[PDB]
Amino acid sequence: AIRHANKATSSDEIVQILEEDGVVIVESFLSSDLVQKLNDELDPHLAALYDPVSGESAYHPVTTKQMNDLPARSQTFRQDLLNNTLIHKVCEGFYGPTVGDYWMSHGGVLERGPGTPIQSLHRDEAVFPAIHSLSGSGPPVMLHFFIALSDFTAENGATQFIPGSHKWADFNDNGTRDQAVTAILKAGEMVIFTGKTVHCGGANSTKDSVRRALGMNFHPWYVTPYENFYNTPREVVESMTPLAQRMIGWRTLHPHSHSFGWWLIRNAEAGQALGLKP
Amino acid sequence: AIRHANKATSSDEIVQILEEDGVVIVESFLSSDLVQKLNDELDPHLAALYHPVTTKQMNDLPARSQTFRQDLLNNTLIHKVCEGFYGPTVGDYWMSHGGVLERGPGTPIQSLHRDEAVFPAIHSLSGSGPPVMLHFFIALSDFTAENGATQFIPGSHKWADFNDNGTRDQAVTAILKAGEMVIFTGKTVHCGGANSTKDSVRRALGMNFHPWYVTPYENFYNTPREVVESMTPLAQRMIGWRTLHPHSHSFGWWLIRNAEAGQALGLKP
Ligand SMILES: [Fe+3]
Ligand SMILES: [Fe+3]
Repeated sequence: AIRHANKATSSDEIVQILEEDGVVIVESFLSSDLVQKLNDELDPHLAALYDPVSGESAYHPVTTKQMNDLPARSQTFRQDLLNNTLIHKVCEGFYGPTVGDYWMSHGGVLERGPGTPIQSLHRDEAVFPAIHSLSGSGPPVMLHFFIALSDFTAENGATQFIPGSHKWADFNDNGTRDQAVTAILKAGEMVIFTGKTVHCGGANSTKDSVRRALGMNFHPWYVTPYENFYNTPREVVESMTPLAQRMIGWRTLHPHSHSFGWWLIRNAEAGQALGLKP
Repeated sequence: AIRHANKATSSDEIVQILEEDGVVIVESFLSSDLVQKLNDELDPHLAALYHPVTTKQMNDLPARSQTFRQDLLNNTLIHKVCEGFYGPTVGDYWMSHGGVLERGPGTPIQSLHRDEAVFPAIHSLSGSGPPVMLHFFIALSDFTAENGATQFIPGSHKWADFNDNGTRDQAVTAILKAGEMVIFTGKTVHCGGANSTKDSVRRALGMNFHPWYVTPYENFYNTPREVVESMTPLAQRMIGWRTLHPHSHSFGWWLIRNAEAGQALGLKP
């Protein structure tokens, strides 16, 4: 009951489906070559965090991996995803008039292989109780772009959603499990959802298949990003476009409310104060 | 100067350069992907290592890095060079020390020193001494004269009096890209450079090998058994978990009850 219908569809209708249902499925979002390039850049970094041989150390049953600080690690994430026209058109439409500017809070590759337990139904914006307590009347905060780096089946745990749960008057009700619809995704096939939408990841019943995803969680300008990107090497930041630099917090935000800017250095543009080109 | 040699140069020729000069440079000995795997595996444990300090280390690598456990400890070129360096009378060898070295801005220049100085009985024999230390110095980052690339004095390994450490103008800098290696003897005069640059850390991976009869500096018995059992028997011998087979005492050395030690401690034959 999640409408995909997102190839010839305009983004304004994508924003409309996001407003009505709280979740939308974008078909054919990433080219299969883009998925292969992303998986190739991402594999070494993941393999180097998780050594299969371990002398107990932390622990052996590894049903789950995930990784962030993507801009330092992946060029294709650095350029293609952070500058993607559809992500930004949907971001501008979702935040709308009163917000104005936005930046990325969290960019992560998530992997759950065989034996992964099913998740509880929840809302990510529960991490901000002052916003969460307003329930469905609250302002837009989190926007989540979930790219499928592998097939997304009900059998390896396709993520489930409850459409319309972003409008509920009481967010202490996370709904029930018979209200959840699974999101089947094949190649790039992104799914977009709000931080107010009830959802849960599925169980990986398979003995053999690993679910892999790339989550891009965006914030309005006034909400603190989860990730700090200042240890990113300066040459990597200087290779990025100013839009992508603003996404990772190296440029000032421009809310229309406070038109003169936010996240400034001596009331001046920040990245320019620390060596980036104007 | 120092002689670069790789690609079509066979390890027999690198051993010959090592005998004549005491130092040699193997170009692009590690692939950039291998350097990337090494830096990724080493960065988290370098960050957790404990006035800002400019000198930084790590050892007990086999417990810490898979790429060192498998690729580096089993590298064919290093073992060919080891067999050629110790030669017939020795027979067997093992690694004494495996370390990551990090020196960034503010690193003072080092004195010319000859590492085998830690062994007065061998060091007193000067250039007539037996081969003891073999140092494989892999570049995990660029080595520039700007960031303090190590300097060497070619031929200083065969001098008749090791109380003479030479002087600074006899030293040749070893310029390396990431992944390039420099091999040198424990009898060769050398010194690290000063890193004047305010923004750049120089990082290296040194593997110091010994003949079978010289005690390794590193003790690897606290290494968890699961990583040791994941290693090849050659790599296990490199870290002291298997007995050596010197040509001198062919029955074996470093045994448990006159039997092979690794089998004696629960390892597979
Ligand atoms: Fe969630
Ligand atoms: Fe030295």
